[PDB]
Amino acid sequence: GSFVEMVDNLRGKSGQGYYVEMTVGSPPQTLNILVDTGSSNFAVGAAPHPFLHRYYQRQLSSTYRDLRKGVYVPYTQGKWEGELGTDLVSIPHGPNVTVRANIAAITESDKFFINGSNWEGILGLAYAEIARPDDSLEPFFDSLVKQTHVPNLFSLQLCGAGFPLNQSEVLASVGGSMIIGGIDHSLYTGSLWYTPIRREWYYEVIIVRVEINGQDLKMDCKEYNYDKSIVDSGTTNLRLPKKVFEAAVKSIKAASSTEKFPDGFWLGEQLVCWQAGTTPWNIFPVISLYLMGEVTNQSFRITILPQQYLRPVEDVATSQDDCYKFAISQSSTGTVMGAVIMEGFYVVFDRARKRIGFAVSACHVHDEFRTAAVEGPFVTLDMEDCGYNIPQTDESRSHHHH
Ligand SMILES: CN1C(=O)[C@]2(CC(C)(C)Oc3ccc(-c4cccc(C#N)c4)cc32)N=C1N
Ligand code: NI
Repeated sequence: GSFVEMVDNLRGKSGQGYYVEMTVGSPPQTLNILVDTGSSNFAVGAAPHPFLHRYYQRQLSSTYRDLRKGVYVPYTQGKWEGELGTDLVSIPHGPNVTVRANIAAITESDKFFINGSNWEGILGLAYAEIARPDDSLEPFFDSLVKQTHVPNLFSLQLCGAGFPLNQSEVLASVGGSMIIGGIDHSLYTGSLWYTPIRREWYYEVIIVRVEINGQDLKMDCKEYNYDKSIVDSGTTNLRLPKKVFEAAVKSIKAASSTEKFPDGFWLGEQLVCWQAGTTPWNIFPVISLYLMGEVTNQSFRITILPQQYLRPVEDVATSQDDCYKFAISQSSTGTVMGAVIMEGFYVVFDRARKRIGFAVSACHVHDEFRTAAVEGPFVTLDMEDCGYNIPQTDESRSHHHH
């Protein structure tokens, strides 16, 4: 249970995702690649772009093969598109292996790359079902497992930033670990609790109960998972379905009511500040998500602090103060357990056993009074079904699955 070579192999800027160094081609071309458990394509910049210092140069790789097939991926924000191919891929601070993987060479994009994020591509770690153009394009991790003896599991320790902050002109640097093929016991303390992967597409899970400062939201538990709940390293925020979001904000507002913040703050569109080191953490409540256990009628809770859901942003004009962004936001596409959740925990994506593990992270930000927690079991006599069944479209139904 020791993977020293892979510890601290993640970097990034606060709110701009976590990336790992990868190489593509022969000889190896190094790129920084966003670690994304919310998608399933390995897609890299492969042409000049204003926000790229470098890109994958297929012509420089003796081992590159063109698959003679394009790929077009639109999404809420924008789109990326390009050409499918294969090449040799490695993770220098990962397992000592080289695999031939599918690579989408991004030739055109809109609102995909971010000025200053320092990443040039994305590593989709989710399952084939949500790969583009379709589920026949083998995702990277599937290729890695099939071609090597690497166990079918990876784990993520995402470590958040906190004041004092080093720089005023740039966003705070973040670090973390992606342990490929194993669990590193130095990265967590206490018990490691597992929730089932409901279905292998996204890393979909089931939330059975939500509490804000020990107070049950008392909603039909299907609301918590409408229309899905997923664990997504490629989302910064904790994102909650509309109804759940409104209930949560109401509760957090009430607990923090000694402070009257502008509406902009609760919408995540405006910072709030206190004098250096005087942030009244104790007025903000803890948030507990109870996740379905491996055992029928059991659940466990993961509990996060305001240190997780209030993101530090050092203002150039207000460098004397500690300023924060509210990082819980509304969703119309289900619960997203993003960096806000993951930064409290060491998270084990146990694909082999169709389960996700949570333990208290050795690097989570806390204070002397409260800690992020993973606690269980909680037993519920005749526990309800909290899963939502997404209405089946004719187009989806018409697909064959040979
Ligand atoms: C929600 N989500 C996405 O929209 C997506 C979809 C896709 C097509 C792979 O493209 C991107 C590109 C950048 C980011 C991005 C940009 C800035 C910060 C962070 C983070 N954390 C992530 C996220 C994504 N992947 C996920 N999981
Ligand atoms: Ni058929």
